[PDB]
Amino acid sequence: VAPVFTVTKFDKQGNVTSFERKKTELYQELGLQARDLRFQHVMSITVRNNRIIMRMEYLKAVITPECLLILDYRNLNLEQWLFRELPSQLSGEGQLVTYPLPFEFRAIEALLQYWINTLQGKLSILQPLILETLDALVDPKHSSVDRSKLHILLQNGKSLSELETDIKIFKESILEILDEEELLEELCVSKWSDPQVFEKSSAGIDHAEEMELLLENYYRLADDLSNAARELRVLIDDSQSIIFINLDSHRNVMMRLNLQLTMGTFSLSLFGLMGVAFGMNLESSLEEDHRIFWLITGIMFMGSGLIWRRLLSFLGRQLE
Amino acid sequence: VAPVFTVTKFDKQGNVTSFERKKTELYQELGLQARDLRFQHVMSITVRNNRIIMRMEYLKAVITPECLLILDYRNLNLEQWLFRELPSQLSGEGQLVTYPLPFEFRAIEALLQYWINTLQGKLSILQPLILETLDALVDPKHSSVDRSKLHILLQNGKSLSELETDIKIFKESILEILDEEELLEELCVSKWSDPQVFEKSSAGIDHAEEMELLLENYYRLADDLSNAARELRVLIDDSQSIIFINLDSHRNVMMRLNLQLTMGTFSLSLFGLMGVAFGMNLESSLEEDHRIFWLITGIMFMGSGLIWRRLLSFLGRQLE
Amino acid sequence: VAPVFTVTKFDKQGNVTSFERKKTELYQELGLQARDLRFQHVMSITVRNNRIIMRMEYLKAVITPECLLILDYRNLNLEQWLFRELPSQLSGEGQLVTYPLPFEFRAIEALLQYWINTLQGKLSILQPLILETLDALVDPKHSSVDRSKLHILLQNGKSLSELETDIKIFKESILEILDEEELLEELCVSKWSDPQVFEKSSAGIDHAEEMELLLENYYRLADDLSNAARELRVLIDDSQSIIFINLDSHRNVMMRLNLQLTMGTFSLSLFGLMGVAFGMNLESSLEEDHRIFWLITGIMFMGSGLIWRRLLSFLGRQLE
Amino acid sequence: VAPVFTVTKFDKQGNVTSFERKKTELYQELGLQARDLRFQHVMSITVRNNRIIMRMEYLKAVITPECLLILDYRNLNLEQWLFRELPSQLSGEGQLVTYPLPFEFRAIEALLQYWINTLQGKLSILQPLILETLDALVDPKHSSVDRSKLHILLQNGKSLSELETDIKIFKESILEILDEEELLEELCVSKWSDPQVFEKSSAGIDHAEEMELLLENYYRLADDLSNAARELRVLIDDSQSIIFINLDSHRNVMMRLNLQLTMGTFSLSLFGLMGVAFGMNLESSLEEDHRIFWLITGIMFMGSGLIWRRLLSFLGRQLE
Amino acid sequence: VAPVFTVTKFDKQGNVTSFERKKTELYQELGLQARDLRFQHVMSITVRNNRIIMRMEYLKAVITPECLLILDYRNLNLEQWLFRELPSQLSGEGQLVTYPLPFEFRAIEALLQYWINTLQGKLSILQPLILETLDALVDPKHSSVDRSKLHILLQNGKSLSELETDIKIFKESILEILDEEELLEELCVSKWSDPQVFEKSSAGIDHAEEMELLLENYYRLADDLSNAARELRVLIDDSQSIIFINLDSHRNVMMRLNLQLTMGTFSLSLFGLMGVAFGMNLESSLEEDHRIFWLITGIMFMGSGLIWRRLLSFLGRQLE
Ligand SMILES: [Cl-]
Ligand SMILES: [Mg+2]
Ligand SMILES: [Mg+2]
Repeated sequence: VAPVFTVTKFDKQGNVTSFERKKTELYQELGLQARDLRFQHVMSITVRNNRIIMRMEYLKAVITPECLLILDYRNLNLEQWLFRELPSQLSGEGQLVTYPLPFEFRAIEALLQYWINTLQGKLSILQPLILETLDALVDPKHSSVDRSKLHILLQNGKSLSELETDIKIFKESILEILDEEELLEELCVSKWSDPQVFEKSSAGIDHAEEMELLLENYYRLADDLSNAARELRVLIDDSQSIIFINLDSHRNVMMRLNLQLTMGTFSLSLFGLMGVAFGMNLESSLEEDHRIFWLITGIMFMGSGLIWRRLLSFLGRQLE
Repeated sequence: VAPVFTVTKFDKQGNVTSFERKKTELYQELGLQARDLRFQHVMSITVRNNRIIMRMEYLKAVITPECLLILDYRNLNLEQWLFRELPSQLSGEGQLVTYPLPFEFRAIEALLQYWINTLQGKLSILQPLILETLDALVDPKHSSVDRSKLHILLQNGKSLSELETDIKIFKESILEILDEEELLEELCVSKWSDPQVFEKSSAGIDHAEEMELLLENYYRLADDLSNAARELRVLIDDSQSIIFINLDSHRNVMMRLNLQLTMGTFSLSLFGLMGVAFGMNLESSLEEDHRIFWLITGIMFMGSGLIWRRLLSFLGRQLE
Repeated sequence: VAPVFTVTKFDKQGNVTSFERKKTELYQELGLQARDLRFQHVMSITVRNNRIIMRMEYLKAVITPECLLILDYRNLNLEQWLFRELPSQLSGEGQLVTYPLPFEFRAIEALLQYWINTLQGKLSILQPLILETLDALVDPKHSSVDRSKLHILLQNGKSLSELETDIKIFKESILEILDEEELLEELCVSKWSDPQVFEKSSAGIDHAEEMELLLENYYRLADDLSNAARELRVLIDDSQSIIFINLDSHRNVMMRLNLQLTMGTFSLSLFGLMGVAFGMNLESSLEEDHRIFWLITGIMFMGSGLIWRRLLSFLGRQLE
Repeated sequence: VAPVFTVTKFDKQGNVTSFERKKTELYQELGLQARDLRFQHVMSITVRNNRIIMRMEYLKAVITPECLLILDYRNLNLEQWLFRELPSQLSGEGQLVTYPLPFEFRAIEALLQYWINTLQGKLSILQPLILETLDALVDPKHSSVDRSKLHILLQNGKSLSELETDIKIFKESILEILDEEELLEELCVSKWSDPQVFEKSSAGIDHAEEMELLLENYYRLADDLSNAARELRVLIDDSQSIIFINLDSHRNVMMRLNLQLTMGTFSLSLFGLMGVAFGMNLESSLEEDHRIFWLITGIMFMGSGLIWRRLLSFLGRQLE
Repeated sequence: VAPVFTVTKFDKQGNVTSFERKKTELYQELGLQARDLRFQHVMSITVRNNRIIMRMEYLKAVITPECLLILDYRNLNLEQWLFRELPSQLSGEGQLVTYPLPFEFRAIEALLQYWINTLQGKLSILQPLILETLDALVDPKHSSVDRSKLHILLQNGKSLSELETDIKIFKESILEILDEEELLEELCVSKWSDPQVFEKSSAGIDHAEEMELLLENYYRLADDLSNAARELRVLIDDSQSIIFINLDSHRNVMMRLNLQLTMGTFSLSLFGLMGVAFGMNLESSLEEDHRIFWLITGIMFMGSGLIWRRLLSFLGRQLE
């Protein structure tokens, strides 16, 4: 009934072993206290008892000089990534460029590379969708926008905000580690595991410098991702403003047409009032006259036209 | 008539005693001046005369190596929290992970844990309400939004702004304490109470390091809370923009329909003017003709239809 | 004709004396150059020739170990504050908590307390007015807002922006003083007036520490005021957005009702066109028939109703 | 054909001499390289080869212990300022407060004073215009705003943004100089011209301290100007929001009136349909009856009134 | 099949040679590892193994004391710039002002000058287009804006945002290099190539100081560019707000005219209802009277006019 961790252990030779271990047993094996493996923070990287404990959203990892541990890897679609890349990356000719460096360098490089790839994939999924939605929405020949595309844009904007928050947290953690040389020195766990051995093992190679360079590379990649996401958000805001202006302009055009038609209808009704008054079933002295009917019809139509033209001219003067 | 403090004292063994003490008596017992216990700031943490005086909104606490004091705990619903958790947390197997550390560590951990739990509970109450209100409001099939839900959203946004201010103050205080090592050293009140004893009592354990780790943990939790609240505010702003665009699009659609109907009415009235003119009670030469009535009716209807179609085509050309 | 200062001098014993002194005479008495008393900055605090020269908007003060000087105190409603509080605060049992400390501590504490009280009073005047104006404006049952209340809100927002600027300047000055220990040491003017005497006069009491604590207290109070003002501005912006959404929703509802009525009027006019055509004074073959009139009337009314219903259904389909 | 500088030289005694000098000759005389006098930056202050080279927009100056040089002073309306103030300020009883200090102090004080006066004059020109334009625009009794005043406000806002950029650059340059003591020491060009002489010439007076105080004074003045400009921009934004709300409220009121009139017209047309149907030239059985005409007229008018009242009540219910 | 670099090598004497080299061969020749030439960052400047590796968007360069290398220069329109300026700039009398300095100074100066010229050209292309588009759009005499110009403005705003991001990255990289003296010292690659030779070769000239001055110059140029771009964005936002206000004012004016015409039409229809009622084909007692027809017509017209005037007065009262 005790809580357990689903642990995937990658050895220094790339061998992978998956099992389940009691939390107390894991603490005893790793020489860590219970508070060290709480993983309470959304993303964090810490060095406790010469062990690199890190969490990035759903990825919880513990790096020791002997091996790497992935915790709570189930129901996250991580099996493909783990069993297809990590044996190759840690113990092969993969994209990792820190192979001659100790195991922790390869481990942290692989973890940061996977996380940066996940963020870049999220951005590369979001960008075309947002771009095409904005292009459809800011189309100047549409009187009104599509509301389903508006909802899609809202969902994509929420996803982009979440991605920006994730990238900002990544950058903040990496920069906080890079700022202090003490954290960089602590990150070299293999160096501090046997300081006497590494006093002569390091033949002029600085582990702290290599860690600083790797973290700087990943921080620069995260900064590029953040810049791209910020540009996307700015473009979204500009497109929203353009949509507002387009809708207002269409409303103004429709209102102008409606006002002109209202002027025409008002003139027609104004002279139809005279027509109806002459059409009442009341006795008058103009029934005997013959040209009176045609004269009234002609003056009604001509006056309606003239009043409509005068009202249009007045509208043009008012709108300058 | 002198002002008094309602003091709840938790001993190192977890015993709880509630009473009322004169302010001067409290100053004499704690070895503190009057200005130290003013609690004038909304949130503050200070170390005065080897005592940790802190306030977080309605929670005022004084931590000494011997015991903990809660001041002005009445009419705040704090009795349940106090008498149900603190005896267990300070002197039991609770969630506190600093039990082997001196009493002040457990005290500050419990206080910070309670405050972070209160903030997290406020956020977890606000988030579903705001989410459901926005989902109802940004529904694309609604011609107009619900104004009662708008008022609810406004109240929830005010509450969220207050929560963000509280989280920001928490983060600022914790970060200000963490920045200077002097404050961290001062926080270890038991260490400085008897420096001669603790010169040998601390068998290789660094109290300052433990305090730094605890404060870093709580600062990271507060940072996560602040990130979540900022994401909620950004989502609120995006939903407001989407609501604006939806309302404008609905207005444009309704205006287009009204303009088309106005065109139809204008054409109908234009030919009804001819109908009325022919319907006047004035003598003419066309009463004798038989087909004239049907011809006039037919040309009126056909011309009304043709003018309506031409006006619709003109509107389509104007709106592109 | 030479410029003069209206000087109110408060002695160390609380005695108050008001007079007018030539600027050159004041410079000679205070041992300060002309540039020191320019008071060109809206708010500043400086230590020149062992004298604390400060200005906060309309309050210009010079603090020396012997006494305090208030300059240009006329036509500012400051007489009540001066002659009712300062004799009591500097030489009595007032709210000042630095009485055993040298005179400059009491002086600067009284000045900062008065300024923070003025800012807090401005905020406590602005807050209820803004709150009630927003509550009236964001009322969901109002079709349109009250424009006089809008102007009142604009004036209150301008006042709140000015208050925020004042609080920000206060915080910036206090934080700039607190950042450098040299400024804090300079602030202890009585300590540096006779360093030989104060080498033994200070029996274990640190004047710099007391000054730092006092400035920290006032900075925290100013930070609380700034947080409250920022919350007020954020609430104002949110209320403005809610007002915009409410007005747009009311416009949409009115437009929908107008469109439905336009559909009804259009159908009525469409069948009134047939009515008028049958009502023309032209010969036809349907006058002999008896049921034709009732048939035409019935079909006109029924078709008007049916076309209105069909148009309403079309509008419902269009608006989804 | 070689490029030349129009140089105005002010001697230590205030004598002014205007001439034109070849760029190479100026470099040889001042002991400076070509890159030093490029003046490529909008505003900069630098110390090269014991010479203070500064540019502030159109004002290019080179300060040496012997004299001051103004370059490219033509076609800028600077002749009045130069020949009316600088001889008086550098060698008289002007507003300069650094007369006993070496010549470079007076020179830099005069230059910074002129630039701060120019910025303050720009702000004092912009502020009344913007204030009166906003007051005219936010008038609650105007149905629509004046568009010419809108264009004036746009131009003034662009000018205010340019002024804010200039003030920000001024503040940034002054603060960057003040941050590093090395730059402040370099600014004392007369001190470093003959260090052996000034080792004993400076009888207890610190040139670096005086330079720091002068730069702090001008930085505080620039900060006050920036605060005023930021307040003006915030007021402009608030006035724009108030204008938006006023226009929306006026639109809503007009729409409500139009909707009520549309209800009235719809009821009138609904009963005029019955009137027209009874007015058709078709045989019926109601011509014989005498009271039928008055009954129809009365029911038409009464029903029109009742339907209008019912529609108004329905609108009131809908708008709550 | 191995990846290759298209390398353009500029010798210290200005000779240019273009070829293609295997990546491994380039690493061997430059003494650099594979990770050094990844060019994964949008812009970066680094010093690896005494070589300055930099990338600025599409421009990838490697600076060694012997020569300069441009990588991946094809299909970028860079041939003109390379073969027309760089031989002249590096080995001639060009705009470079660091000719007596070692080769790396000239190389980095030329690269930074080209990049700053590219950014300035982009800004100088964007600014007139944006200015003219805004001037056309904010024209107060236009009832509605041009939507094609709106799309052009949106595209130009996206381009301006990209330019701002590029300038910000440039400034960040230059400032990060300038902040640390270690990076500035590393940048002097020729100095560290043969430290023994340059211990006496540098006859009182500080390479680090020259590098700092050059980087400061380019940072100031980039800051000016960023200020101009920010001013352009602020002007764009202000113009958008002015366009919104203009469209709202035009809508309000059109709505007022439509409401007045609706009042007129409503009065005309109200009295036409009486006209139609009197015009019904129903028997009455007023056919015998002679003046009744003219009386009805006169009262209808007069009442229509009076009701229209009263409605206009009511509208004026409502709108204040
Ligand atoms: Cl509208
Ligand atoms: Mg609108
Ligand atoms: Mg008739």
